Amino acid sequence: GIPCGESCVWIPCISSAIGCSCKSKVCYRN
Repeated sequence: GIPCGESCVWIPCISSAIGCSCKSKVCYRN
């Protein structure tokens, strides 16, 4: 539920591997 800080506006988040999901061009985690 909390944004990981990384945005997937054009390119997917690199730190997504920690459990981040792309939402509204922003990667969130829990």
